Amino acid sequence: SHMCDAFVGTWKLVSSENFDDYMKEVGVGFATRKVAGMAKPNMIISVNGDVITIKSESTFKNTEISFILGQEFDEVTADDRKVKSTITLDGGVLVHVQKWDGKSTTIKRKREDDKLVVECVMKGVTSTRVYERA
Ligand SMILES: O=C1C=C(O)C[C@H](/C=C/[C@H]2CCCC[C@@H]2c2ccccc2)O1
Ligand SMILES: [Cl-]
Repeated sequence: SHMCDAFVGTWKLVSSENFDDYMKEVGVGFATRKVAGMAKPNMIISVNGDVITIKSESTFKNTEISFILGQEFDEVTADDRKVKSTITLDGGVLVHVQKWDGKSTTIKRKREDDKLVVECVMKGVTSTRVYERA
C-alpha cells in the first residue's frame, strides 16, 4: 500500500524531446510516428490494492494497462506491437520493460518536483516526456 501514491492522478503532456527518434529506433512507421508525435496525451494512474492501472488518452489512441509490480503481462502497444512487459519499482522509479522479437525498450516514470517525467529508451536513443497535473 501507498507504493505509488505520488504517481496517482491525471497528468497532461507538456513537453517532449527526441520522441520521433525514439519511435524510429523502436521501428514505428512514418504515418504512425507523425500522428503519434502530434498527440498530447493525458496519463491517468490509479491504484487499487496491488493492481496499478495506467491509461493514456489522446486523439491518437486510448490505451490502458493494469498490472502487479514484478509480474509479467502481455501488452498491445499503441503502435500495435505485441510485447511482454514487466513493471517494477526501483528506488522510487517505475521501470517498464517491453520485450518483443528479440528487442527491448525501457520506459521510466518518476516524480521530479511537481512533474512526472517519462524517459523512453531504445538502445542509445532516449526521449524525455514531461507531464504536469491536469
Ligand atoms: O508512458 C508513456 C508516456 C509517454 O508520453 C509516451 C510513452 C510511449 C508511447 C509511445 C511508444 C511508441 C509508439 C507510440 C507510443 C504513443 C502512445 C500514445 C500516445 C503517443 C505515443 O508512454
Ligand atoms: Cl519530440
